[PDB]
Amino acid sequence: IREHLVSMLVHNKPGVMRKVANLFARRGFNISSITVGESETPGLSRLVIMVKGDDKTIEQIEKQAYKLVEVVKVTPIDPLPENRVEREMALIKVRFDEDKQEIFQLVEIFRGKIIDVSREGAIIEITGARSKVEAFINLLPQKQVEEIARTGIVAMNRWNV
Amino acid sequence: IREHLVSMLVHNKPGVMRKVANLFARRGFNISSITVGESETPGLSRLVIMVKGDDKTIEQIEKQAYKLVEVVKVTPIDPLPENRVEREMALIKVRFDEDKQEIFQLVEIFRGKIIDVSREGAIIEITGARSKVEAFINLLPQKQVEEIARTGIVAMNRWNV
Ligand SMILES: [Mg+2]
Ligand SMILES: [Mg+2]
Repeated sequence: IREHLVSMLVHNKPGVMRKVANLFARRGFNISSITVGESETPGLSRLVIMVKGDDKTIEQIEKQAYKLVEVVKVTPIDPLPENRVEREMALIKVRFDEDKQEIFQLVEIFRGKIIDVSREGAIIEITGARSKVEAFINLLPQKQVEEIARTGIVAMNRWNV
Repeated sequence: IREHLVSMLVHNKPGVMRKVANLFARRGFNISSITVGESETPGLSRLVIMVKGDDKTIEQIEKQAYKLVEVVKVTPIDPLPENRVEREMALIKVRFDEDKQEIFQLVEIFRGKIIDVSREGAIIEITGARSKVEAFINLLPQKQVEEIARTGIVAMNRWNV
């Protein structure tokens, strides 16, 4: 009923992602997005998970994650969009068809970056809220999009104001 | 012995990530990084995996992935760094300590973005090659880094030149 966001600090060693995927699958969790990479603490990874569910969802995930010994801190992200930041990044390969200029214009308007060009097309890098990224993707001529590689959402609570 | 990069298109439904994590764990694959999100084809996700291994590594992963019926295309990424693009994104929460100006300068030099500020600190968004992202993170006063949330690597082959 609402998408929820949770950040999670896990001891990083061989076999660990296998474990958290298992726990989430064999608990009936509807995961929409997952991000994973090094954290602020060397030796610990941070995962951001978005899960589609009800208001008991965050408690549930908390309770169940903590049963992996490797799960060392679970941090819910504020449900108020005003209280957090959310970002996604996409790499987009587009072929030109007499429209170099419309495409480059679009990249400029969205503050994207061209990171590869040939006579045939470009690769564009785009970062922003998920709805900026998607709005951008949808504005491209769909027959000309060759490839799209996307991260999930990274999110964090804002500084308290 | 070398890090290898592979892109992979998978049918996206409940239980799917569980499966590919299982196959990779119970095959002895040393996964350094994983990215996942929607692809250019609606209904299919694209995953980018980096795996530390020998020259048989890409074949192996190919052979073994294809045994999940949901794995629908495996694309190795060019091993020549000249032939591909690689990008990572990080969200970084930093506390100020009489050094607003050094920090903002640093963000400008790395073409990062300030996406949250208070009197206490900022959240910085940074995108680039993994060594630009890490060089940036290492340049911050380590006692002042509160939080770091990172995607893995997204990668793609360049247009043929
Ligand atoms: Mg514990
Ligand atoms: Mg098949």
